[PDB]
Amino acid sequence: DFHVSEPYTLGIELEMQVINPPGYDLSQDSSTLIDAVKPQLTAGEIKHDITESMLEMATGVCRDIDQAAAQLSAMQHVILQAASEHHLGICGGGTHPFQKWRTLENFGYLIQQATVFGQHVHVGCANGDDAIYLLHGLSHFVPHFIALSAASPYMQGADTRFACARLNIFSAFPDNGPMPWVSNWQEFAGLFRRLSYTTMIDSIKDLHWDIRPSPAFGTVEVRVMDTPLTLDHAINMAGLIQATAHWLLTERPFKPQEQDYLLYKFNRFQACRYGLEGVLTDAYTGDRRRLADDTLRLLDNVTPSARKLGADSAIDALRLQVKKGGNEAQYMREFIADGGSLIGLVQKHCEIWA
Amino acid sequence: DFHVSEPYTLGIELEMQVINPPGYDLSQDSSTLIDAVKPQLTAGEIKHDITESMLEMATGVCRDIDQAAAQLSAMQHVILQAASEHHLGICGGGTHPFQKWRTLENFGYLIQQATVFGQHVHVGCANGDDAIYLLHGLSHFVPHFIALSAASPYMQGADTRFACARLNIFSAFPDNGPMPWVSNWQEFAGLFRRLSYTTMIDSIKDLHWDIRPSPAFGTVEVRVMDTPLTLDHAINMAGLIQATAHWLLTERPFKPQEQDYLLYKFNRFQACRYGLEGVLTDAYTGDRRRLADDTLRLLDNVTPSARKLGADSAIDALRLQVKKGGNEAQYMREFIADGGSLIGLVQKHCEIWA
Ligand SMILES: [Mg+2]
Ligand SMILES: [Mg+2]
Repeated sequence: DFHVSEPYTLGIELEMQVINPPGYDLSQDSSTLIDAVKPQLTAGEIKHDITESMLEMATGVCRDIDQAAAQLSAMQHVILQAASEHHLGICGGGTHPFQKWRTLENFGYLIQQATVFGQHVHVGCANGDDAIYLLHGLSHFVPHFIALSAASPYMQGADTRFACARLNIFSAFPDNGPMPWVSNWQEFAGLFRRLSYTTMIDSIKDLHWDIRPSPAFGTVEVRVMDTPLTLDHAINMAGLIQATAHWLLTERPFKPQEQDYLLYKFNRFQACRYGLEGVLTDAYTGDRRRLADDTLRLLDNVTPSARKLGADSAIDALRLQVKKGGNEAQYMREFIADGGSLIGLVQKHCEIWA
Repeated sequence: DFHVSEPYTLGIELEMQVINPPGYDLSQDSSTLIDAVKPQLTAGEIKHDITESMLEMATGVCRDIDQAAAQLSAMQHVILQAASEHHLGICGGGTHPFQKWRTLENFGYLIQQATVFGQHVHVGCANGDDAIYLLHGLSHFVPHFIALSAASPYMQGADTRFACARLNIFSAFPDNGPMPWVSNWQEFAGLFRRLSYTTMIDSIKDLHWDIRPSPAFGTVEVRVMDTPLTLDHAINMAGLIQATAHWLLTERPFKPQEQDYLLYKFNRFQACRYGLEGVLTDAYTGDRRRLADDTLRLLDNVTPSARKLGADSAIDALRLQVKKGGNEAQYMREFIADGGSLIGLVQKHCEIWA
């Protein structure tokens, strides 16, 4: 079932907040911005989501982060243009810091909390058995990815004490968290066949896993990241995932087993609550490594791969971020301790995107 | 180790709501009520929890639903008198229809939520391999237990659209849901040794699974039901659960396997969202049976077990419930569609408890 990709190919989706410049709440009509924009587009796709306070931008299939980065700018330039003209703003962030409130029948008040904004990264694979191996490998660094990209400390007017609270709002859905264990593509096809016997699942797109394979695009999509405040930070996470994927498939450093996932949810929570401060627990021995120490280990491990792919810039910047500093949620909170308001925080994010 | 128990013994825990009679919000001062009641007990305990809007009442080790009924009647006569003379009222339901509000370091805004009320039922086992087997059998019927006992359609003044919304507020904890697979008691001690390598867990009380073996008490505890509106419905559920444990251990319907749990979370969502109207899906054949229909199968199957244990009155009352309508949450909505107010709802609920 698996479309064949040039291995290590890259694709980025970004879910973008649309703002309203007086009071800076979430906009009501982004289908007027999106319809203004499409005409003037050269590279990429801009898509309509459901609540009309979101603007998805996506690259095409990219051969490295330079191509990705410049497709992102070609969309940004056009977006920021038509935004001025409709007196609107655009920013990232995993949540909007203060906005309050047929898929409605199925899920009720679960889809009536914060509307929520993520970055997805696609990586190309040769055959699909590789895709499953890669998925398992990338699942070991889901905490790392989350903590490098956390950008959602504020929900519904208040500090949640989480670096990433965005992911919490998906947790009562039956399909949340890690993909159930399969060992190869034959078994994955078996899993999807059985899951789809339910009323709730008709397609691959209906399964909101942390990491899921796309048969159609020939990829593995990692979906845990909050939409970041800036294009550089998005590109840096894309490079890390590309580079990590290359390390895994090339050097094959793991022999993945079902018992690896045992503490998946405990480690994933640690990265959401705290950040790079979160504590990782090994399933088998119980040895615990601080998240920050362990992402330095990861950035070291994937440096050779990043050089071959043209993504050394990205893991150079991430190493800076970890060694002295933190995620974009940490810095949102320093802004507030300087007597800033939440109305002014969102405004500074609209500007920072540029 | 697994304390040896007389097979099919019964424990009932009931978390009750303590109410403030003018405006019918939850009271904050329910431990002065408890301390008036403790001395006058001839059988069973009463406790406080972290907020003092809850009153835990637990039977001791009982031998049938008649012994359980008797102690719960005896505790209740004494609490109805201690609350009457003390300006407070008592009711059930898994959620308060409109209440708003050290460990808030660990979980933040997640425990700063609606405080929720549940009924737990322990069933005793001889060896601790029978517990693992019993747990896997009851897991098949979690959807049914929830659908039958659902009593939490309103949160924060609004209709969630769910039968049981109480179970959603736990979904963000990494340990929510089903216990990860083990095939026997030796494997279960391995599982627990590994889960406890984390900061977040030291004892068994810390793991908030739907069904959970208690080695100390020598039981399997099912933990998914909302506190019902009356003691009779509480007892009928205990009766069904004990009859079901007997049928399972005695006739061994199932050869349990990890792949049996594939659709577990999809099926329990259906029970939470819809009533007995939820549809249950078989992991192997993809067969869809409506939940009201499958609860009648479960009722017929455990009829011989229930008769033997003196709980045949409970499965007679539940067959009635399944045939002529549905759960307490449904009848909560009918009171509001009739012209009722949410304050009147809680007041009616204090009256039904007597
Ligand atoms: Mg995507
Ligand atoms: Mg309990």
